[PDB]
Amino acid sequence: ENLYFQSMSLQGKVALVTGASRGIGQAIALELGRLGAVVIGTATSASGAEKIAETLKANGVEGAGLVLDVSSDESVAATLEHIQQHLGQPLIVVNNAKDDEWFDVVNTNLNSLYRLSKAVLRGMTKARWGRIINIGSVVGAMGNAGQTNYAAAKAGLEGFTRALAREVGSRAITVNAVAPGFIDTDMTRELPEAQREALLGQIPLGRLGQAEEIAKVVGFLASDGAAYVTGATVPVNGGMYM
Amino acid sequence: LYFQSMSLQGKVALVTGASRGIGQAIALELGRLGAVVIGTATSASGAEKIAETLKANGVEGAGLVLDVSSDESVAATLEHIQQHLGQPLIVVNNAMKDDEWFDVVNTNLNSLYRLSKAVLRGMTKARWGRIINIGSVVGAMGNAGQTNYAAAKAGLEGFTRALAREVGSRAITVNAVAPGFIDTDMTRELPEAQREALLGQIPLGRLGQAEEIAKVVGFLASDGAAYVTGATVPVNGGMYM
Amino acid sequence: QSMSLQGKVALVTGASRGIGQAIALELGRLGAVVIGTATSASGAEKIAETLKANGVEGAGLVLDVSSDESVAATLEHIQQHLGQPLIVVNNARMKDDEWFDVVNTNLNSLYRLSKAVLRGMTKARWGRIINIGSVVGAMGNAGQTNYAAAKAGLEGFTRALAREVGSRAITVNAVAPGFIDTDMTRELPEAQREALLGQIPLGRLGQAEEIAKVVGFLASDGAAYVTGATVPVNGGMYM
Amino acid sequence: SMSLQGKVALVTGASRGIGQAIALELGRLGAVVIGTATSASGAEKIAETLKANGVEGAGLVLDVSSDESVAATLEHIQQHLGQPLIVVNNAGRMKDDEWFDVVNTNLNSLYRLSKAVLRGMTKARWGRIINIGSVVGAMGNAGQTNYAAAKAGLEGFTRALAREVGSRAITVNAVAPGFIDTDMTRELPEAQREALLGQIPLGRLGQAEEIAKVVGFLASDGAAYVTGATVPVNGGMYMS
Ligand SMILES: O=C1C=CC=C/C1=C1\N=C(Nc2ccccc2Cl)c2ccccc2N1
Ligand SMILES: O=C1C=CC=C/C1=C1\N=C(Nc2ccccc2Cl)c2ccccc2N1
Repeated sequence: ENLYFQSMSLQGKVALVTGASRGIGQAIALELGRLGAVVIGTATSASGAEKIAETLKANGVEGAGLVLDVSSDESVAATLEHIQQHLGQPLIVVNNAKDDEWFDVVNTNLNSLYRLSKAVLRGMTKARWGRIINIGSVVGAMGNAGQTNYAAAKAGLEGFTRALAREVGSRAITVNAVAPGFIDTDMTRELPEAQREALLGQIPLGRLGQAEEIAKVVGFLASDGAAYVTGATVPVNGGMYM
Repeated sequence: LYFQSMSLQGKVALVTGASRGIGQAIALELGRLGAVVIGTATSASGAEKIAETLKANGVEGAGLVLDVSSDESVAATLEHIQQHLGQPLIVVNNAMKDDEWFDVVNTNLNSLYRLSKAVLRGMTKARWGRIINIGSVVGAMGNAGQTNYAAAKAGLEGFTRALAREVGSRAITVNAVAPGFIDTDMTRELPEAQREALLGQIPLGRLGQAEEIAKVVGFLASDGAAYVTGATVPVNGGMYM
Repeated sequence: QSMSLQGKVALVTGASRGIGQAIALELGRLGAVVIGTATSASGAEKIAETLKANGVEGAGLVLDVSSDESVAATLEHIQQHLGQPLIVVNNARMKDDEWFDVVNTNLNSLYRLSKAVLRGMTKARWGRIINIGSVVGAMGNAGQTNYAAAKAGLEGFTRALAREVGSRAITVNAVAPGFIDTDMTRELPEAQREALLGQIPLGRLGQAEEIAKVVGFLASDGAAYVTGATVPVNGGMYM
Repeated sequence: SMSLQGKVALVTGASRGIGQAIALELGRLGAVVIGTATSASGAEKIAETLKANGVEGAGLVLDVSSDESVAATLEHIQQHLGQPLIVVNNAGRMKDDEWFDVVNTNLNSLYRLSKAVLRGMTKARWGRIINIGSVVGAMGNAGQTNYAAAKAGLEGFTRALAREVGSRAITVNAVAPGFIDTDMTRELPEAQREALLGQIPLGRLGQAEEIAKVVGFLASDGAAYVTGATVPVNGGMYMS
């Protein structure tokens, strides 16, 4: 009786989810796991990679926790070479991660997205199928410098994603992004209460978003039903736009 | 567990302009996700076609006649639905010359507003709702057609954003879907040279299928899209204009 | 010298004070003959006085852009007494549901006035239509909804009309101000003023003259390849 | 008012087309103008062009990709001509996979030059930075991708830098041209030219001087409350 929904299944796909040790990234690893995919979650530290592997086992999800530093050509090549040998090619990839800091931050994020994306693309090109999904940063940054950073990264993410989607379309690989708003995370929990209350007041739905609410959007994008969606940045912010 | 977030079991959905193409594909998708579905058309023959189509696909619901330009037709059709089927908590609005753009947008948005306002009582009572507006398909011939398309798209997106702000506190979401070059009876009328030129501008290298719109709509209608509101989701294979 | 509006006639609606006034004077000073308008006869007197006092040939008239009759009438008067206006500048606690009627009314007004002045511009094969958006300041969430809706509608409207009239060398542009020093923004309570200022990188309110200078440029021959554009003048505060 | 009397302006990539038209416009508005090029011959051409138009200034060699060339060229300008408080960044087979490197390079170059001229502008508590985007380069899909990526990057960058430097009364804006007369557009056969013109509501290509006038206005005191903006100068053809 629930059988129509088997077409949203990711049975037989392998998915790589960076920064999967907590919050949004973790909720995504579990959602893709639950949809049937084999899931490799990653972290910068060995302890995070352990936490991921534990978390996956505990939720009945085949896969692994690995260490990955997207700023390193070496770590990227190595991690992918490992995944292909032990688990399969990842055809679903989810990238999750002062006044003057904005430029270096955007420059670093996008050089990282490009490095990882380019590496997983050889596999997706051979398969003539792929899903690349870039997760933007959460709203909350304190003060003007934080607004500048957030807005810059969001503009860069959206133009990048659009462009890469044009570059890889003919190979039936989609490239999309998700732009969260005020989501309940460790980072937003550390905002002082006055600023949390002020952000809520600007959200039409009147609540913070849940990590799972980002993950579901990601899960849909990864499905065969989202196949004509590419180059898009989907905002998940309860109606609060900048 | 994965489908508790996808199911529309026990929801009622109203889908305008459901007699063919995109609207039809959406009626069927919401049906298949478990909703009771009322599809509508401007003519009695279209309303028959809808009801036939629904029965043939194993979907409980109805085909009705609805003219979104008429306060009377709207009030009447809703009354009928509440009495016979339940309150529609999912509503999907689907439905030249140089100077026609302004009237076209004005008419589209007045129609969206009229229908949306009427279904909002029901949603407010339930503290739950999904409104979803479907934008036009790419294909329009010449410069006047481009002006019309680009205006309607900008209007749809601003409108959707504003209504979403207005109704958010009641856990009703309002989103839109902006299709690109989709295979419809209208795009099939395009001569081959123009189809080929449009394809050439689409990174995926193909026209979109009506079902491909409908899946996006099905997702927006789900509980998993609950924090998505005010958004216009483009479904265009990477061709942005 | 090069940015002169010598020999052009300009119509500037809502010109009796603030932004509209500053624009009337700026175009006047650039050499144009200027007709400023107001909803009231007293405003129209004030405009005509203000123009004389600054050495600007033109007139103050009464105009209600919501009325087909007031529009047709005011234009008929201007053509008969002063020339065809080839530069036209449209200037002119809320509840959660008011946005739609407000936008609908603003844009129906822009369309009405724009369509009417277009016959003149078409004859001349030259024109400048310039739409001024509303000033930032609106109180609460309903006001933000309204401001954002009007701004989106202004931009799309301006783009579309620009496509329609381009072949006749008429440009259509808009100016989207931010937090400008006006009578209306002066009456905002201090907490809201302080909060807005804190969000402006330049760290100050904008002056009416600063909007007017942008408008003056758009009206010039040097802005001839600028059309369909909405130019933001907000000290770096975007939303 | 509109005069740039007493200002010094640095204009990169000034040896021809848009950059040249801007050098001359700022010159004619009264500024002292330093135009720059990657080559010594271009720098000669600039200096010749300035003298011929009655504009005090100089032609220098500048490679915006080099920290050394940047530091050196600024040093030279400060010593001989004054601090440049108006800065206009213009500078510079097509494949669908080139967009990233192009944007990464343009923006690293803007950042490098902008950061260097900011000390001067901070000390003066006045400045104008103006970034010129790329005209459309090629009619393919790849030409669209590149064009749209550069433009998106330029806009976000300009917006961010404007937020960073606003308190010091420095404005940062960009100008996004559409189609100007180029070798590429000159070679379009009549049918394709008509179709390109047909996508431009004004029905013509834009002149370098038309970009330059916009720049001149942005540089003036009248544009003081305009910052973070990208002003499109494309005859009504919008593309992204
Ligand atoms: O007329 C338009 C051309 C381009 C883009 C938007 C509009 C437009 N927009 C309208 N509404 C609108 C536009 C943007 C945000 C919100 C709203 Cl309601 C509108 C409402 C009533 C009558 C005419 C209207 N026209
Ligand atoms: O690669 C891109 C494609 C489309 C739009 C923007 C980018 C992009 N954008 C970048 N930066 C950027 C984008 C928007 C706002 C601010 C910045 Cl820095 C960027 C910075 C360093 C290196 C590469 C970058 N690429």
